[PDB]
Amino acid sequence: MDLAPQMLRELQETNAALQDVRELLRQQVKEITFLKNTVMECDAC
Amino acid sequence: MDLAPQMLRELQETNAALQDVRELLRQQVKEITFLKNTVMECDAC
Amino acid sequence: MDLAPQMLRELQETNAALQDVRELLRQQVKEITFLKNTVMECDAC
Amino acid sequence: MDLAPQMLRELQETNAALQDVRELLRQQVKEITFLKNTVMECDAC
Amino acid sequence: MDLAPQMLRELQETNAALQDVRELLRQQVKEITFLKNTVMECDAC
Ligand SMILES: CCCCCCCCCCCCCCCCCC(=O)O
Repeated sequence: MDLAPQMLRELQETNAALQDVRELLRQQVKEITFLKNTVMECDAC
Repeated sequence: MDLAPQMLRELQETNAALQDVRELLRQQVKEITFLKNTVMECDAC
Repeated sequence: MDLAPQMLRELQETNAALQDVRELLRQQVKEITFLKNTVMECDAC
Repeated sequence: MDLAPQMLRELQETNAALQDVRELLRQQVKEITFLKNTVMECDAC
Repeated sequence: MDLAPQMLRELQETNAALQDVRELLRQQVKEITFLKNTVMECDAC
């Protein structure tokens, strides 16, 4: 049978997961920047 | 026809890896978020 | 139905997503690098 | 088959790169978890 | 309009982008590891 439709589906699923990855990474950078600033203001340092 | 069978296989393996990457990132941001909270409550700071 | 047109759009979307992922990772490495150096010169250490 | 052979090779290269990204991320999570436990079990905090 | 040529270019771009991601990730793991060790040798803890 024709595997093109399934190939398109795999690509669509790839983009779905990749979009989730982008959102996670985006949040993570925010958490890391917050961690950085907090450490910068650590009196012990 | 064409290398459709082979290309599909590469796409499926890629999706499987991306899904794992997604879950790894998910867990990672969690750990970072915990680390962040632990530092915010660190009396040394 | 020729699916090439749709597949191409998926590939383009993938690259756009990756461009964002790369930019985010680039900024994240900079934050971590700064966090590293800050902890390195921490008084209480 | 036209550019099919070349496209398949790009896909294989992509899967190889992803495997490496996965292994790197798996190592990174372990370092973050250790870091998390370290700060969590810190005395000064 | 034959889209294969353009599809090949997108795939090659995905690999170029992924190589950049892998490069950034390996450097990031190094920075995170340095951070981990630095905290481990931090007297304050
Ligand atoms: C035609 C085939 C599809 C091509 C899609 C390629 C898959 C995209 C790979 C995405 C890799 C991103 C990994 C996350 C980056 C690491 C973030 C972190 O530091 O935690």
